[PDB]
Amino acid sequence: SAEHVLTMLNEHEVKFVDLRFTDTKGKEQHVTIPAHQVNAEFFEEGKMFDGSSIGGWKGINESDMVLMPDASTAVIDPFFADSTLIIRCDILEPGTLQGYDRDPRSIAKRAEDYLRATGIADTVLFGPEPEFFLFDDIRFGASISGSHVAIDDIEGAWNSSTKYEGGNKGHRPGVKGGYFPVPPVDSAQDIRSEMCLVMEQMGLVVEAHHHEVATAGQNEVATRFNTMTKKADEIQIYKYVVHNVAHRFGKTATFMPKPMFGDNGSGMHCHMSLAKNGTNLFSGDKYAGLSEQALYYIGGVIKHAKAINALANPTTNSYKRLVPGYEAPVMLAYSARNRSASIRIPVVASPKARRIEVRFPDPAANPYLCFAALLMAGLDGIKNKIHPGEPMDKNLYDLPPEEAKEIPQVAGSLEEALNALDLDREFLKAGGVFTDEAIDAYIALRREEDDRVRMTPHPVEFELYYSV
Amino acid sequence: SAEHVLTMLNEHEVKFVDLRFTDTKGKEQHVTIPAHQVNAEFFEEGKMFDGSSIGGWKGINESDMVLMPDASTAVIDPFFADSTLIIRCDILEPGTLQGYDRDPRSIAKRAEDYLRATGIADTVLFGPEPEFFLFDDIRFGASISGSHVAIDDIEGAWNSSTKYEGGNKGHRPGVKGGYFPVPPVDSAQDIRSEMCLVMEQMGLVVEAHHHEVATAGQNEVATRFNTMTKKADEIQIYKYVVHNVAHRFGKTATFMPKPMFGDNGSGMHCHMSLAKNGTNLFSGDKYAGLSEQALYYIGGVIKHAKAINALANPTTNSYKRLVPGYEAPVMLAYSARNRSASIRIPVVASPKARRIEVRFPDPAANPYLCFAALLMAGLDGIKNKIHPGEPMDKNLYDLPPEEAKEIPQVAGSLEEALNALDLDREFLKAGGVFTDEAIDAYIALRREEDDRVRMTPHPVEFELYYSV
Amino acid sequence: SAEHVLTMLNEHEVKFVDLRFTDTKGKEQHVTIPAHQVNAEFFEEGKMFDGSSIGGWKGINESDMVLMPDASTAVIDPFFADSTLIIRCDILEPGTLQGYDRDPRSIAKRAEDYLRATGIADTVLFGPEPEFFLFDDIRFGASISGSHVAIDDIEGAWNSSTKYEGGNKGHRPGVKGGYFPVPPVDSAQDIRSEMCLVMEQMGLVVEAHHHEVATAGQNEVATRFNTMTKKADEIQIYKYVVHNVAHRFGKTATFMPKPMFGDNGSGMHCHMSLAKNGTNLFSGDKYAGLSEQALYYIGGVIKHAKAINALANPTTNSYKRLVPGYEAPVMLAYSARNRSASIRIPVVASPKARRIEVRFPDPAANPYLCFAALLMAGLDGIKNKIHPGEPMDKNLYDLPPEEAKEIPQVAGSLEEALNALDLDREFLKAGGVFTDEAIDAYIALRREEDDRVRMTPHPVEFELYYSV
Ligand SMILES: Nc1ncnc2c1ncn2[C@@H]1O[C@H](COP(=O)(O)OP(=O)(O)O)[C@@H](O)[C@H]1O
Ligand SMILES: Nc1ncnc2c1ncn2[C@@H]1O[C@H](COP(=O)(O)OP(=O)(O)O)[C@@H](O)[C@H]1O
Ligand SMILES: Nc1ncnc2c1ncn2[C@@H]1O[C@H](COP(=O)(O)OP(=O)(O)O)[C@@H](O)[C@H]1O
Ligand SMILES: CP(=O)(O)CC[C@H](N)C(=O)O
Ligand SMILES: CP(=O)(O)CC[C@H](N)C(=O)O
Ligand SMILES: CP(=O)(O)CC[C@H](N)C(=O)O
Ligand SMILES: [Mn+2]
Ligand SMILES: [Mn+2]
Ligand SMILES: [Mn+2]
Ligand SMILES: [Mn+2]
Ligand SMILES: [Mn+2]
Ligand SMILES: [Mn+2]
Repeated sequence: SAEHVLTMLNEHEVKFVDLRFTDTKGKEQHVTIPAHQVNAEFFEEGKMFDGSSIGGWKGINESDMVLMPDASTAVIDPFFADSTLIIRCDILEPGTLQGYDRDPRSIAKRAEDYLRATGIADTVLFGPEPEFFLFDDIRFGASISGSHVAIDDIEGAWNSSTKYEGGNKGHRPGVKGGYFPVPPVDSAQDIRSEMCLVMEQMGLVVEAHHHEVATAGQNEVATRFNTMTKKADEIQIYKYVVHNVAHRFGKTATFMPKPMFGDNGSGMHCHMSLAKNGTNLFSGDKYAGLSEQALYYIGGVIKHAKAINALANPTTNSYKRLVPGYEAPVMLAYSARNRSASIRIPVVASPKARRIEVRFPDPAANPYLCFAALLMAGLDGIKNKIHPGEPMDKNLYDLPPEEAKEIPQVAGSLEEALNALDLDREFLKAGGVFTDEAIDAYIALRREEDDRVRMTPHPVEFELYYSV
Repeated sequence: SAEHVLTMLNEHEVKFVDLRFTDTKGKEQHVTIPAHQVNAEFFEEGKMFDGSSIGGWKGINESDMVLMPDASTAVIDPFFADSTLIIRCDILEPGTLQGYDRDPRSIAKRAEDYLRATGIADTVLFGPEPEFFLFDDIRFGASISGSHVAIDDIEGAWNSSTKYEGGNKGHRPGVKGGYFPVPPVDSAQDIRSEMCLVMEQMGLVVEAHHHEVATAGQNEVATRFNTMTKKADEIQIYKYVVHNVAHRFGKTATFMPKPMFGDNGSGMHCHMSLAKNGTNLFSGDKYAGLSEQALYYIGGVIKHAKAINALANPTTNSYKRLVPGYEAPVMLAYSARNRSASIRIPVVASPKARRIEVRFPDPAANPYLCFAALLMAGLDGIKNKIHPGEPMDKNLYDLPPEEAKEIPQVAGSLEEALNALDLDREFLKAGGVFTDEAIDAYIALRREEDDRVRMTPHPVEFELYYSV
Repeated sequence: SAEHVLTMLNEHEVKFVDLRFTDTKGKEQHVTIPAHQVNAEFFEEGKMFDGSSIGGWKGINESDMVLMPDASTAVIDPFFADSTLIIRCDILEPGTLQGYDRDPRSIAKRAEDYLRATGIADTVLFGPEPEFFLFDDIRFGASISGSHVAIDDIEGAWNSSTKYEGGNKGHRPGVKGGYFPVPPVDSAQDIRSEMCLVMEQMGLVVEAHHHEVATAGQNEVATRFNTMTKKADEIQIYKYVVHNVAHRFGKTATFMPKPMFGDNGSGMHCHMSLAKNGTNLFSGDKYAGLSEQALYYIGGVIKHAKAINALANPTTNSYKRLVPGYEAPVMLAYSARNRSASIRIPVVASPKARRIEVRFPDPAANPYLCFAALLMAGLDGIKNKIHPGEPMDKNLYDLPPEEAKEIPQVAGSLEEALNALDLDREFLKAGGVFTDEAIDAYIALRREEDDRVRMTPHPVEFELYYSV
């Protein structure tokens, strides 16, 4: 929308333009330009900027990259005081201009191209269910003499005892209590509803909202699926709207996977299906109404799971969630019934809506990278006709070791997930989607994060070992 | 009102739709959907959702159920910020679609069907008097090192001594003092009146309101009776309006049966009568203007009392109320005079208003389940011509052991009430209204709640036993 | 000393007898008996007691074991108010009476027997350097809403800024500053000297004491070596004296491996050598004055390292220490020079003192188990002539990846060390020293400890991931 955008500036008396793009870890970045700085060439050649002080784009020598505006992504920021227009950008290589090896958005697009290229399908569909928490106060820190973390929300079950300024009104969700109680137990209708209204104003399509299992404000807003790349965009918008609406209500939102222990962690399940000329390639006559195609996808996903983990579970914390008992599946199996399975097959009337849901991904995942990895492992399962085996229609979390069931499982730690992506990197490099250093850079970043957690004493260690 | 609802969306520029239904324990649940998500098929096939993380619907394998909107139940939420429409839903079995075994609302409907089926009558009438308290502050908790509870209201008699920011204005209801003093002793006219206005706006019909016996804000709002199922609906609305209006006035409401000790507990008396073609089957020429029919109903209720208790007194706390001296009857007898009797026969001019009042039910009861149990025990008393014996026209609470009167009485504890429902489950399974696992599931839930109270040391035990 | 002990009761007007023994994790346990309860048979048949409520001896059915006093171990407790005599006991199987499979002390003795049995040598020598810290205040905890740890000592470098009641006297050890400054920088001469005096009074032989590298009171007391089993005894006494003298000085001691981060962790290096008829089998004409024998020992130790880790590094915290830069070697190599090597060969004048020092063990290790594992891996290296390869005389911590040196290294985590001991369990079962369930029980215990740390969110995760 080069043209569309120009009209849109006059239509909203736009004063600024916010250029946004996404870094390797997944954090959305931005830069502001006065509306007058937006002209003809701005669209065809973008603007100059130094990526050097960005995570893993480093190159305090060569990485002077280009921000390439995407006329289609334009939309007003609903939080900023002065009328500003947001425009998602792509990171292009200077001069060459075809797309940075490390730009996650470019990588996602590359993967979408390769899909049409292998002729397997013409569009990928993603529908993620990104969960989160809403707190009132969050404090933490680490120093040589100690470390800590403190969470607090009005909904926190621990506050049943707490004294309040104007009295304790006591209607709080108990542990795992947070599912669907009517207000006042659910302090957040009005909040979620805003996030919804806003998200829609920003282009997303809201299917629904509701409180979620855990005490202390766990909530979820369900949004309608979309083409893989546009969806990862929407995810960033989602998080923004969430983070900010929360902020504006004097709350603080977090998409971290396992903030509290002992309370059903926040996760981002991934619904997928492939299409070709308006037809859903995932419907057929095999298990649950699935096509042959889908099962190969499943086989791929299951094969490359640990590697995919590194993208869809990029945090040490991610692994604190992936445990039995909290609606977090670790078992690399599929089923329409059994919910101990990380891949669940939604049962549904028509064939138009047949698909798969890969439940192990969490919020912290870089949408673009995570989605691509899912897609590429799916394609590899198809090309190589990888059979997913038989569906799990047995028992839930720890009924299994009756024959000590050791069926495939997601990565146990982050080091694992990483090292796996190191080795099993082949399916990602296909179609030149992922490049080696793009992948080696990511591994490096996460490796240093993992170091911190692995090296800093944990409070519990004192509980367990001080009196040793 | 499939049609009606659509018009109602445009009429109120409705932005959202709140789907509400009721869980096993009785807690109303909800989920929000954008108004645009409401279409043609939404009404005929409902929406999909996982019940797994709900009390006793568990089935982390098969329980992927359907929310079936009931076009008639539609009404605006008066508390939500963005214009939203509420719609009560039924929980249907996927595919089969005729009604979940454990959906309390389905069970209530089943029981109403069975009434017309036995041809005994064509409609059941329920008129409950649900009492409650309004506090300013409520705190409590239990940990290994102790436990506690602290209540506080501006009306609390204990505050006669308390120092206040702008001075203590001292007009408080004494113990059992809270009946009908004119303000300012009664700090709640304006509050109750709101609850009334609102309740009416939400479809209920208010007959009256007044403060109630106990100090510390006990209050009651009397609402007009209705067909058994529609009434249990109204109860949920009632509680909502109460809970929320209270909240909005900086108060906190509780429908728990016995919050404080030493002060006439909150209860939900149940007025009932059966009808057939506009005629009141409960009027006749026997005791107090009653029909033969009514007395068989009474006999049934009295026979199945302990089992009914499990539904109409689902809490350990419920049994802290059922004691002499606080207008809580334990004696399983009937009378128009003596108010020591749990069933009281309201005396009234015409025959059009003849009925019975079963006083032992409390607030905590799942309306649907509780009502059904009452109805089914009534029907069983009729089919089997169970005679209620002679009316109690003697003395009140402890004049009786003169011949150590041991006439039938309501369950002494919860374990009892439960175990009773276990055994005497037959009259409930009639007409396939209650199913075994529906009943076995309920018992299980309550059994774990009872465990907690039974296993956690009580403060009083220290008072009584520490120096042992 | 059945006889000796009796005289010793009259000699000190002993009032009580403290029976002590050691649990699986390594924690010394005790039970008190009046001196009069000590008689003739007490020595030959011990006393009865239930082990059931002890870590991994569980058996709430069969584990009613015997405490078998060891007349030799008798010595007065210097801290107890009433004159009491301590007596180390062995845990024997009831009736059979030859020694519990899980009694770590029995296991240590078994291993010493097997040494003389293989005729390889007649006595094993252990000289451990167990380091520790002395704080003034230690607080920590974990709950659903958070977790934390707080360390504090008068020596803590962080206190340079801290305000004190009678003024801040500011002579504190900086980070890694804590090595040998003269008081007042070293607030602990008098303290260590007491621990020394006491330790000696309790039978140990003190070679020396000194402050140690880390700020916040890290200290060490060097004690003279002894026969493997008697030494692990002395370790327990050591820790006791330390823990208690500290306590009595208003301090609090901890032998946990890595309390603080950023400051040279506390470790327990293990000097070893074998003997036969007063001759030191570890001296020869090979590297550094070593015998052939020693190098096979080294080879064994290096081969079984990861398994040995599970015994000599039983804590998740243990692995927070095993990192470059803090005098904690991870490299499974030997050298007399290079101190990047986990096995260091002390250079020394005579042959009488030739030996090896395995530096990776830490304090938290169960002396008995840890020592045995070291010994058994040493013996296996000898029987199977396992060559230790060439000594490391190269560069320190990260000069190596020049050819990305991947020489053998100690376990990276605890799960690893455990799983390793699972598999490589063979050399331990030799001579029936370690039994399968003895080993399977240990693994189980530690597995649940590891679970806690692995499952509880770490403060740093918030620092790193909250704003994700
Ligand atoms: N191919 C597809 N056809 C239809 N819906 C899809 C498809 N691929 C993904 N979806 C997504 O399914 C998700 C929504 O439903 P949700 O109620 O949150 O399910 P769950 O019960 O698993 O949490 C949306 O993101 C929806 O758009
Ligand atoms: N069949 C019936 N005919 C008339 N009123 C009925 C019938 N069944 C139930 N009722 C109910 O009696 C209740 C109201 O009166 P209330 O003043 O609160 O009495 P009480 O003095 O026992 O607290 C209402 O719920 C009313 O609608
Ligand atoms: N066979 C042996 N002959 C002599 N000393 C030995 C032998 N085996 C172990 N040792 C022990 O070496 C340890 C002491 O010295 P230390 O000064 O703490 O050394 P480091 O500089 O490595 O910390 C003691 O525990 C000592 O008794
Ligand atoms: C589908 P659901 O709502 O039961 C929850 C998933 C869980 N929050 C997660 O951590 O994945
Ligand atoms: C009819 P009423 O107003 O005298 C009171 C009943 C009593 N609150 C309850 O616990 O049942
Ligand atoms: C021999 P040294 O005094 O230099 C120290 C060893 C170190 N504290 C550890 O963690 O082993
Ligand atoms: Mn969810
Ligand atoms: Mn889902
Ligand atoms: Mn009343
Ligand atoms: Mn009444
Ligand atoms: Mn040292
Ligand atoms: Mn040393």
